Amino acid sequence: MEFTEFNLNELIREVYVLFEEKIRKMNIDFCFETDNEDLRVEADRTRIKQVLINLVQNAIEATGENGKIKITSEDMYTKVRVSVWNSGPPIPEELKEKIFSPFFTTGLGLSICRKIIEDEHGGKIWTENRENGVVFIFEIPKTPEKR
Repeated sequence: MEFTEFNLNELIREVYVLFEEKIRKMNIDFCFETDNEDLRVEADRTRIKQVLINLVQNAIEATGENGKIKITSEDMYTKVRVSVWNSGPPIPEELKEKIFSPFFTTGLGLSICRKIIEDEHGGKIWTENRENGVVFIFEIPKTPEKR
């Protein structure tokens, strides 16, 4: 893979633009909040982009018509964290790991997401039920040397 330095917020907005027309078609309320507009990271931009595409696509499918999506980026000390939240039904406890299987079907591309975030970047990806919805969170170290 190919590690470069990029602004994480610029990537997030780039992915939003890919889905902007769809989000509008479904009358979804979208918001993106960041605590650091000039948040940069050294990562594989293509692979992080793939993760974000999957998570936003999943959020749209999950939240459906008249739904709600919020992305939050957070500058932590040695790592960056991105939260992708949608309003919708909670992930049943019994499925919290199972959804990350390459054989999960109802899939959500989560097995590849976890490979990218955890194996390729030394980070973590997980889900929690919050605020009448579901969040998928990933974090990656700011540099491969902070891994």
